Amino acid sequence: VPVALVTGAAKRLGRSIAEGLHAEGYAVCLHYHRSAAEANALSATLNARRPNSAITVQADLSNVATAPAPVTLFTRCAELVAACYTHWGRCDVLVNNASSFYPTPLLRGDREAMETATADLFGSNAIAPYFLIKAFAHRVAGTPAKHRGTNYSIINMVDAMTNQPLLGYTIYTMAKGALEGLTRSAALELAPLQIRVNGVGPGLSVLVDDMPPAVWEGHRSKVPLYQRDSSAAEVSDVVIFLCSSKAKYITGTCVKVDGGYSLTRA
Amino acid sequence: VPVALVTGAAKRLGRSIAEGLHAEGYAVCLHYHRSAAEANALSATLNARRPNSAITVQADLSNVATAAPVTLFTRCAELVAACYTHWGRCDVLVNNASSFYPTPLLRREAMETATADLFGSNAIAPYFLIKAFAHRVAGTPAKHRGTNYSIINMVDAMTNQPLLGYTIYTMAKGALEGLTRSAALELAPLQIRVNGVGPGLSVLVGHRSKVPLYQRDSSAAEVSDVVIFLCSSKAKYITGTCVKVDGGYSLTRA
Amino acid sequence: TVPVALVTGAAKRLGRSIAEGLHAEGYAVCLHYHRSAAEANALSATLNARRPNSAITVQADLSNVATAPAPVTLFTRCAELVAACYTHWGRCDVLVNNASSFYPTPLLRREAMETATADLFGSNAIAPYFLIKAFAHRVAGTPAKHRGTNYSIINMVDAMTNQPLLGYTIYTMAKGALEGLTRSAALELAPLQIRVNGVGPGLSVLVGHRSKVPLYQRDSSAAEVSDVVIFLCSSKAKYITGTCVKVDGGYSLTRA
Amino acid sequence: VPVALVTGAAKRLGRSIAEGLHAEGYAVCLHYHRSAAEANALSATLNARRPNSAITVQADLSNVATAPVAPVTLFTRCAELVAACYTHWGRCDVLVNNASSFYPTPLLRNREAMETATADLFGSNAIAPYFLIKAFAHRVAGTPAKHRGTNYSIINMVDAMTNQPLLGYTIYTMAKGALEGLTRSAALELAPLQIRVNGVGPGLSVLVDDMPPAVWEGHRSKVPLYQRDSSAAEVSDVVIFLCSSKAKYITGTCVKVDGGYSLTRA
Ligand SMILES: NC(=O)C1=CN([C@@H]2O[C@H](COP(=O)(O)OP(=O)(O)OC[C@H]3O[C@@H](n4cnc5c(N)ncnc54)[C@H](OP(=O)(O)O)[C@@H]3O)[C@@H](O)[C@H]2O)C=CC1
Ligand SMILES: NC(=O)C1=CN([C@@H]2O[C@H](COP(=O)(O)OP(=O)(O)OC[C@H]3O[C@@H](n4cnc5c(N)ncnc54)[C@H](OP(=O)(O)O)[C@@H]3O)[C@@H](O)[C@H]2O)C=CC1
Ligand SMILES: NC(=O)C1=CN([C@@H]2O[C@H](COP(=O)(O)OP(=O)(O)OC[C@H]3O[C@@H](n4cnc5c(N)ncnc54)[C@H](OP(=O)(O)O)[C@@H]3O)[C@@H](O)[C@H]2O)C=CC1
Ligand SMILES: NC(=O)C1=CN([C@@H]2O[C@H](COP(=O)(O)OP(=O)(O)OC[C@H]3O[C@@H](n4cnc5c(N)ncnc54)[C@H](OP(=O)(O)O)[C@@H]3O)[C@@H](O)[C@H]2O)C=CC1
Ligand SMILES: COc1cc(Cc2cnc(N)nc2N)cc(OC)c1OC
Ligand SMILES: COc1cc(Cc2cnc(N)nc2N)cc(OC)c1OC
Repeated sequence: VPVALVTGAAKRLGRSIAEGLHAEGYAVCLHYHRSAAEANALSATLNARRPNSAITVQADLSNVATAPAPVTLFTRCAELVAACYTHWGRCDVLVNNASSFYPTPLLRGDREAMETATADLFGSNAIAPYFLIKAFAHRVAGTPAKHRGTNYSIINMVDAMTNQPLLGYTIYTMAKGALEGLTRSAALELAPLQIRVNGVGPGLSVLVDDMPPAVWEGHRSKVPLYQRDSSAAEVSDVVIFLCSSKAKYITGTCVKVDGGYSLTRA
Repeated sequence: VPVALVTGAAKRLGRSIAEGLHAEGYAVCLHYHRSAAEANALSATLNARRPNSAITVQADLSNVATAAPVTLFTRCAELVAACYTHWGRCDVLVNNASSFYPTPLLRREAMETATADLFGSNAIAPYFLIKAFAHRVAGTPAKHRGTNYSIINMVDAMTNQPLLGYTIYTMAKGALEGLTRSAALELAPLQIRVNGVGPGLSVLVGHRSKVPLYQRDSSAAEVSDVVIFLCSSKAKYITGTCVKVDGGYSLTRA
Repeated sequence: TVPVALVTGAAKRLGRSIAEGLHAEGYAVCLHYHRSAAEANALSATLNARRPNSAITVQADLSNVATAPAPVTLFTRCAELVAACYTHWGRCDVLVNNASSFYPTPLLRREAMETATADLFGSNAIAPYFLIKAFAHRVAGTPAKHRGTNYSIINMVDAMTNQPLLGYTIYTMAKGALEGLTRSAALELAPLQIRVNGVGPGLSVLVGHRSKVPLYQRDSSAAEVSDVVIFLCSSKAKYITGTCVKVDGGYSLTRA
Repeated sequence: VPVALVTGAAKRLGRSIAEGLHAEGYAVCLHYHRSAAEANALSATLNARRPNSAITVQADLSNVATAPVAPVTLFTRCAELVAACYTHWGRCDVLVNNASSFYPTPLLRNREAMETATADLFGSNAIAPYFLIKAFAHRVAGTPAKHRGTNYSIINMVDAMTNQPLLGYTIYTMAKGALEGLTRSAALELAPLQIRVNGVGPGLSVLVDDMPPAVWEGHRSKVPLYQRDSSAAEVSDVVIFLCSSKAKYITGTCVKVDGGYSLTRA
């Protein structure tokens, strides 16, 4: 029974990914930060379909120390991987999906929305993924060859549109650039242990409708294929395929799931 | 029952792709140039597992006239037509056929045939085939159209790090990548997806020890399986992108 | 010592600004043209007036077709272009593949399909290939002691081809081939110290669309592009090779 | 008389860049961290060539708070660097993010180390550049249009080889990917103020030889053009050109100065 750890698994794409892996027979460690209710509701459904196929772990992946001596981001990340080994004795798949997304304009007490944004955006999107990968790799390396899984796979959720940045989202964009970098570096270094590291880059998926309907139809109509944002499955299915043994030769690459959005120009 | 046209389907990757699509329920038009025996043997196997699930069509995809003189465009249209004539539809196109040999820049008509052969098979033919494919979908009344039109271009994961002496081939692959993006954008309104699959080193005829993952060339399946997935309805949101199937080779340096 | 530059499609717009730019650096210039005979000759006169014997003009169709005398092939025509530089000045230091046909070839909605393909693919890709091969043979054939010290080939590419212009498939394909040529030629010709780079304009000297460019909200001047070509040719850029420089004012960073 | 701020200007490429800009008529603020002697020696030479054409500011660009005389954050330290240009000369026209730590952070084959490394590598190569750009931009924005310079230019020192990562240098590679991201995001957002943001990516320049001669030669004989590492001028001259008014249409692009190294494969 293979195990998958999905960060930010409570809802939207993270939920669809977790559900997708679960349908392939995976036991799933659903990580969450604030969405406790939703995470627990998802665990219940999965555990109902298949007894002992889901657990829930809470963690702030922001680059800050947590409350008692203080706990570092690294420790918190190691604990996430450990929870998989403690409960099921293994961890075969890692999906770095958790991600903060809000503006940090280069143009205009207060240093709160200053230092906290950097650590939140950079930690969730890049530093935490880094530590999680190290921890994941360490556990594989420590396992005697005779007891290793046969299909280790790490998926990093990136962004198909960062080459054409969203105005005002500099740190987020910077953070995603770092994640792409991690994908290539990790793929190369972990190749001898047969651990594949790839990336999935959504364009517009399950677009949040907290705006005037027309403005919302304005965004989705810019996508050349279907003139709409994608469903969560349209993205999660790709993540699932990259984790399958049929994709065992793919590593170090980023797959755009954007319906041709990146091919547009103003 | 959906139809797939695979150029250069007789052996190696082309064969594995055809076999892969066939296992998903597709009727397959196996294209070939010189490999007549191999192509016919493959059709027999597929037709034996499922009656009327395979045919074979011969064509030179080089940018020249043949058999008054028949142009490359006509030959390409005939390939697509053969699918409509036999089965009444064509849902998938896989531009896999490709010549691959050196054209050194440093030491007559031997290059004249090389240019048209390498550029035709790898880029010009694919262009005409897509055009023919798109014309046929457009001409079909909306109510009768298939629900999963997909075109796959076989590109190269290593062309950003060129193989010494293979300029025309490398140029041709660059054109094919360009075709993938342009076609994806123009055919989007008809729900025709256009993507690319880029192998690194697959089923070699030394250097394979330098592939970071497994330290070997890939099997044909390790590549064909990706082409199959991109054709599945699960991948319906993917278009205009190239997927590397190279085991991390493109991440290396000298 | 006066170095020589061959600039294809040098009669007007960017090609002319490139030729003028190289000429102001002391280069003797071979202005190639196809149909623009009058402009090419007027440009030669100006350059030859400023500096005697610093310009010549040569005519050639760079389309992938055979012309009548055994028909003259595109390769031969390209070799002749490079030869004209050696015949007149005894050297060829810089090659700028600038000539380019640009019109739609829609996928949706006969003689023109065959002539469009060879015209767009030849001018934008096959001619540049043959020209580079011819340029390289001549350098290779020249005894080491006699070789120039700054061999540079510039390919005019396109900053926006990753975000294709709707309906321009063959042109877009041709530019992709040219980028491929830039990398392949840079690698193979490195032992001979011949550098091969690319310059990719976005919107330059156009004949509401330009208001979409992030920088200045306008199309560029010819100089704003040619000056980059000139710098990449300078000895100060002797370590750059196999790279494409976008000169687009951030246009490629936009999205619909 | 235009002003240029060059971080990590004390030696090698940073020096060559400062010297390059100085020869074009620029007044130069030379930043340094631990190379005080070399920085002061460089200031002396430049000031001897042209009185009052050079100053020096010390700063740790690592993502950590320092000890004042309430700690001082990285952001404040960055604002102070830009401020020093305005205080001394009343202007700042060019910013060159050159300062950079570069050492291994392995994923495998293995505390205080895995803490300070992250902030040092990520701060110097990405977080500091972000804050510096932000500070530079408010400064231009706060200047009345009539008093603005006519050629604002920011150059970020990136890496031509990060798409083919150096084994074991994950954080560094991740940091460079963030920097590329910053170059595109800033270019787009600062375009209305006519501030250009570009990248220059060296391959092998002035290679360190703390290794056997053969190993050093090996690395050098892999560069296709000349079979050698570049001189500092071969790189700095490109930075200087991108800053010239002749390059006023270039923005958001990265220029490789690698002699074809990125075109190679194993
Ligand atoms: N959807 C889209 O249009 C696009 C998505 N992507 C990428 O795809 C992935 C998934 O997309 P989507 O579903 O929209 O993502 P969401 O924006 O919904 O965020 C996913 C989860 O990340 C968690 N999270 C946020 N910050 C932190 C943090 N500080 N520490 C720990 N967890 C945190 C949250 O969990 P919780 O609720 O428990 O707090 C949140 O539900 C993301 O990585 C995103 O970057 C990229 C481009 C476009
Ligand atoms: N295998 C690899 O390591 C790599 C492969 N690729 C790409 O993957 C694809 C498949 O790879 P692979 O199986 O090795 O390909 P092959 O080299 O075996 O060629 C495929 C087929 O193309 C057909 N073909 C060649 N020239 C022509 C022509 N002038 N007109 C019509 N058909 C022609 C041949 O068919 P016939 O026998 O009937 O004449 C041949 O069997 C190719 O497109 C290739 O470019 C890219 C990088 C690496
Ligand atoms: N300007 C722009 O906005 C952009 C330009 N570019 C590229 O920059 C380069 C220069 O741009 P621009 O000045 O606008 O180019 P032009 O469109 O003005 O064309 C340049 C010249 O190419 C020559 N030419 C065209 N077809 C042929 C052919 N069949 N055989 C021989 N010569 C031919 C013509 O010469 P003649 O008059 O003598 O017949 C023409 O004057 C081109 O390569 C273009 O692709 C790329 C993106 C944008
Ligand atoms: N040289 C090469 O082969 C390559 C260089 N590059 C990039 O080019 C740029 C310049 O190259 P190079 O001259 O080799 O750079 P160096 O390795 O010599 O470093 C440049 C300077 O950065 C400063 N620095 C390092 N860490 C910090 C920090 N924590 N806070 C403040 N300053 C710091 C140091 O200044 P001080 O001495 O005062 O402490 C150092 O002298 C760099 O950004 C590098 O990443 C990229 C690829 C290859
Ligand atoms: C194209 O414009 C927008 C696109 C998106 C999509 C998006 C992009 N990235 C991430 N991480 N999440 C998203 N929802 C989100 C937006 O903001 C809600 C946009 O408007 C500024
Ligand atoms: C290819 O291997 C190496 C390459 C480099 C180049 C290099 C790469 N990045 C930076 N910032 N500086 C450099 N000198 C530097 C090295 O030294 C640590 C290498 O290891 C021997």
